[PDB]
Amino acid sequence: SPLMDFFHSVEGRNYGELRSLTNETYQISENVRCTFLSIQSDPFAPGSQVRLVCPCTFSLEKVLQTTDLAAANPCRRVAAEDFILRSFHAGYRNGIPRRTSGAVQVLRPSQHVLERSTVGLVKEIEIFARVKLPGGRRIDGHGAIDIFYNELVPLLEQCVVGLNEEDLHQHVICVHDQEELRSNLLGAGYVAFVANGAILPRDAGNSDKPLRDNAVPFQSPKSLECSFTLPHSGKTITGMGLPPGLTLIAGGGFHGKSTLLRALEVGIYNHVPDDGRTYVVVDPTAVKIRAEDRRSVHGVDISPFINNLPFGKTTNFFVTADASGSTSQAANIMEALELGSQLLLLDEDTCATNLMYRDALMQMLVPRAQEPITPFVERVADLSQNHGVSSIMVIGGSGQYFPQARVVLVMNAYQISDCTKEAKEIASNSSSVFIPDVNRCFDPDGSFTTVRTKVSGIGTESIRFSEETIDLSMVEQIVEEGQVNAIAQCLALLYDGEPRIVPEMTTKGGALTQLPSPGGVCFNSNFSSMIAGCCSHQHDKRLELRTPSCYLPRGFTSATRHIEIGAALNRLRTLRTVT
Amino acid sequence: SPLMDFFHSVEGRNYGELRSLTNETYQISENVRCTFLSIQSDPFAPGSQVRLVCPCTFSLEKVLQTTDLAAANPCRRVAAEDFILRSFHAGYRNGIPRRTSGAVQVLRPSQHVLERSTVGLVKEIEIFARVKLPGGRRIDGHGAIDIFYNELVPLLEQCVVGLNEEDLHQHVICVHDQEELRSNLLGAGYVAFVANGAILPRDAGNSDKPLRDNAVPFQSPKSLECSFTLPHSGKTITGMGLPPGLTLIAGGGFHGKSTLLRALEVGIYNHVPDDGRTYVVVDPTAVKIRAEDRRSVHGVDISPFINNLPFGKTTNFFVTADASGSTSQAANIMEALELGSQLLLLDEDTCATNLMYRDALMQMLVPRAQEPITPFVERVADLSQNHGVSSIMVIGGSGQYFPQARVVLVMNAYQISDCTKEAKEIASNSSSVFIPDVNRCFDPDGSFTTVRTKVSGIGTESIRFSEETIDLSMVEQIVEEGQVNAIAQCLALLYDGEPRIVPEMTTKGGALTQLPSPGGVCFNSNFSSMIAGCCSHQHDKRLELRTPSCYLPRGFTSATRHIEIGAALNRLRTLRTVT
Ligand SMILES: Nc1ncnc2c1ncn2[C@@H]1O[C@H](COP(=O)(O)OP(=O)(O)O)[C@@H](O)[C@H]1O
Ligand SMILES: Nc1ncnc2c1ncn2[C@@H]1O[C@H](COP(=O)(O)OP(=O)(O)O)[C@@H](O)[C@H]1O
Ligand SMILES: [Hg+2]
Ligand SMILES: [Hg+2]
Ligand SMILES: [Hg+2]
Ligand SMILES: [Hg+2]
Ligand SMILES: [Hg+2]
Ligand SMILES: [Hg+2]
Ligand SMILES: [Hg+2]
Ligand SMILES: [Hg+2]
Ligand SMILES: [Hg+2]
Ligand SMILES: [Hg+2]
Ligand SMILES: [Hg+2]
Ligand SMILES: [Hg+2]
Ligand SMILES: [Hg+2]
Ligand SMILES: [Hg+2]
Ligand SMILES: [Hg+2]
Ligand SMILES: [Hg+2]
Ligand SMILES: [Mg+2]
Ligand SMILES: [Mg+2]
Repeated sequence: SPLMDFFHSVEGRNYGELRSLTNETYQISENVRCTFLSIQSDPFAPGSQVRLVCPCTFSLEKVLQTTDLAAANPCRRVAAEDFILRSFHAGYRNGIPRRTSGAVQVLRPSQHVLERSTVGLVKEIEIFARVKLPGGRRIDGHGAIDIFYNELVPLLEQCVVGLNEEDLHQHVICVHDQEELRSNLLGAGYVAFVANGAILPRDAGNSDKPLRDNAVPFQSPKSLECSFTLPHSGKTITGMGLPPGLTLIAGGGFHGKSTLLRALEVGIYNHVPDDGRTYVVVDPTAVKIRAEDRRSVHGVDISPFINNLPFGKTTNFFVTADASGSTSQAANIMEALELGSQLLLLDEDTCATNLMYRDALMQMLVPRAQEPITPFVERVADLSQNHGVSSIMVIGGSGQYFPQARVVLVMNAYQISDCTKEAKEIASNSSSVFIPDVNRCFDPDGSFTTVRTKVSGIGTESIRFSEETIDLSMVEQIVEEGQVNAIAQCLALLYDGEPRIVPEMTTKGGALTQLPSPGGVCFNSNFSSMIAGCCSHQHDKRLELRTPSCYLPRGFTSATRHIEIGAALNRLRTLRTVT
Repeated sequence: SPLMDFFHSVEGRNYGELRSLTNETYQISENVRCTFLSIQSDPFAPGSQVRLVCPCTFSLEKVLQTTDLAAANPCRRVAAEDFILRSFHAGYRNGIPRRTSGAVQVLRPSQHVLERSTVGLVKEIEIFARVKLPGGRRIDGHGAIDIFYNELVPLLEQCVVGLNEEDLHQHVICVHDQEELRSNLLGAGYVAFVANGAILPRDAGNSDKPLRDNAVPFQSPKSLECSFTLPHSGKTITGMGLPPGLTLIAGGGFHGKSTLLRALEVGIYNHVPDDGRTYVVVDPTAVKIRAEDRRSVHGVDISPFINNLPFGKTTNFFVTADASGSTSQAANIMEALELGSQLLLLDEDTCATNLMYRDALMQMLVPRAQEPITPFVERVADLSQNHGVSSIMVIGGSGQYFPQARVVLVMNAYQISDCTKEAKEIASNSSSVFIPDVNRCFDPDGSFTTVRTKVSGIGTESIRFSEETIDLSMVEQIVEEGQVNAIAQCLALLYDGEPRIVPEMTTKGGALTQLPSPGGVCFNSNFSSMIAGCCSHQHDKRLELRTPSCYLPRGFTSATRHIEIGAALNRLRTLRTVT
């Protein structure tokens, strides 16, 4: 009642009158209370931060297993929080609100189940939102009363207090078994697993939802079939297990190779049970590797792939403002290695192919003396045998990886086939360099000298760091705005505590054995250890970092790997590195 | 005086009081008058549209050649307007304004000289801007008086009335000789020309300015050297002329191949005289061709490259919501052909390489029966001999195009070399399908049925069409926001006059012999003829189209080819096509 009474008594008064709200709590329903955290300056501006809280109506026993929240599996807690968020949003599609304003901004999840600051299960369910308070320049009492009483209150009462305890419990189970399966891949002796009956294709070019119509379910070649009995559902699933080493994915155009590789890329994530890619997992450290022309690089050793540059330019400590296709990809590989990646994913179409192979005709035209590039084909075995680093590759034009392949697959009309033997036969009927101990200090002094601040995430595509744009359009395993919001935050903290935080983070990271994953479960350099500290700390700090440089509201952050954090900083154009 | 007096007498009064401005003209200086066109609703909103006018202080005789503006060469008029705009902006860097607010928004040009609605030479110089009128919710009289009196007035008086008549005249000459050279390429028997002494490289990965330091000037191989005496400067320049047919650009990594191809891509444009790429020209219809995964296609015949798709899917009238690498590239090629392109530019790194070639080992694994893709290598000669369509290609991995090549170039440390003979030798020491008469009606009925409007350009990267995002991030010859603003406008007009405009445009386009180029100088289907009408009309209408669906201010539009207009519509996901 009170809040409505309030919005009544201010119905016409001046907008600044709203400031009285700040920090206050209002029962707008029996089950729904509403704290204001912040109040907007004008109606035009970014809305007031709000926190809404309602209670567990489901049983911590059935759903979380443990009696009290602290003792619960963080993976189930995260999956639950991901369910509640989805329910909330679905509530709009089912027209639950008596009135729909569009003044509410709550983070929208992806197909993936991530830890986010948006929905919290506390010791009691809290949701963080921005509400654009209605108001010509005086308060709209009734505009606002609708938002809270006839949009939010019912929404929460219904799709949240009123959530389906059974639906939730099955959501948590599916998410948990996915995590089980991925975190058992290594032990079981695999590098990837594609579950039979999976629906790999998406519904459109700009969709991440499964194909509705005529999707051809994935079926494992009989020779690669694996089984895993999931602990929580108790169900036993079969699929294709890929062993350590080099896997080739071959086949004609439009036969699904890239569609399969994509599912693999995002196999470091758990999905919504009906995503179609559930139980399609890969090594948690898997990195999509691609050419990235024109990107900048600082202090990366790519001499395993590139030597003898024009004018004797160092590849041992490579530094450009304008990468080519081959040196950007080699830089990506070497940065992936430093950040901990044990599995490389490649797709011929986005590869700098001159990096990949060179036929004999070409070597005649352009002899190795004229050619800085050492092909990947001559290094892939080095990486795998000496360093435990596997590769999966979609290939078209060339078959000269057949010899190195441990698995060669052929795709015909979306069907997978094991053609390893035939591959090897064709190979006969025809015709360490890496060092785990990388040398790199991030140089905060050099990197930050031009900073005039503001650090903000821009969609999924970039970070605005002062007068600098960090381009993430080709860091392709970034999946949610919240992740970018996450990256933009250590950056701001990395900068705001400029002197003490870098040595702190770098020391922190050297110590660690386990890094937190995006689903919440918990080769070296100064740089990577720092990065490993960048977000060990951010995860302890529960994903949000209040610093003078950060202007992000509460509840718009999503977990990301340390690999992606390092990904962003590697691509900062002011970046300076040292020894 | 008056306007200041005005902004004084309203200094504290309510913001709505500003509406009195609208449509009024104010002499804020002897040489500078200022019409308001529009006034913002609130201070927060997008600013008031303003038009400022000052006079020719330079001589139409020396600069434009003709006595009166109407009779002047549109290319010189456009170049002049491009100079004045640049001068205006430079005025900020040289701190000309006594006060710099940041409330002024004028379109910023690129390195390229384009026709724009921003600066107009009329029969008298007019500039179109948005000014964010300062104002808590009441007018800022002094905030505003600064903007006009101490920022704009001096700016225009100084870098515009006070422009360097000699600098301008040399700008116009350079631009005109560039246009002369490109529009004489065909006649002279070439397809591209790279002027000796050109500075191809850019200064950074995210810059379009020439490299400052240690740039290695382009030098033509002696065997390809051409000369052209420019009519207006009277200067004679030399460089590399590329003949019709297939040119290969080969060479090691980091040797400048992509840097050269890029200069070629944008060689359909005129640049600022000190750009470094001036007199680096190609066929005006040149199109960069690349893979574009996941894009949508409707009604394109790609059967020259793709046949036998899974489940008997038509390639004769190809239609997906999710293109693969090979079918999107083939679709790009076929769309380019339909839109009139006589010159194809390709770069191995962004190619779907399985489209490009397949080695023998691969054909053993995956026989043609399993392979929908017919390689480009088997079609390039068809295109060139039968249809006059040339190709220039950066290639790395494979040398199987050597046989078809008419010119093979090798790049070593940024030096170009003619290795055609040696290429051919290696080729020996080893080992029509297109139909000009394309069948396609745009179907306005099918395409527009989901439109709930608003059409707006988003940077250089996309168009927002109702609840649809047209993705242009890989239409790579788009160079200015204004071009996107241009495309977004026929779309809105195409839609707003839904019934009568499509048959009108399509008829208009069938009639035409000459299409206007971005610098202002003036294979078939229903679709392309429509497109050729889309912007014959937009150019007559002087680039701006007032329709209920368009909310773009005056003076933020830039010319684009019809090819790019068609480029955008081909990529609309609701697009429906017919016969
Ligand atoms: N298993 C599948 N079932 C149904 N459709 C699929 C399947 N895999 C891919 N597709 C669809 O067919 C198209 C071709 O797939 P893609 O993997 O891109 O081919 P390529 O082998 O060239 O990578 C895609 O646009 C996708 O939407
Ligand atoms: N003529 C030149 N003079 C000086 N630097 C150049 C020149 N051409 C290219 N570069 C620089 O060297 C790098 C390699 O050029 P690029 O064309 O990308 O190599 P690639 O042959 O692999 O395409 C680019 O980042 C560019 O900035
Ligand atoms: Hg709640
Ligand atoms: Hg877990
Ligand atoms: Hg499941
Ligand atoms: Hg398995
Ligand atoms: Hg590859
Ligand atoms: Hg086989
Ligand atoms: Hg983290
Ligand atoms: Hg923050
Ligand atoms: Hg002027
Ligand atoms: Hg001209
Ligand atoms: Hg010039
Ligand atoms: Hg020439
Ligand atoms: Hg190519
Ligand atoms: Hg040569
Ligand atoms: Hg046009
Ligand atoms: Hg308009
Ligand atoms: Mg492929
Ligand atoms: Mg290249």
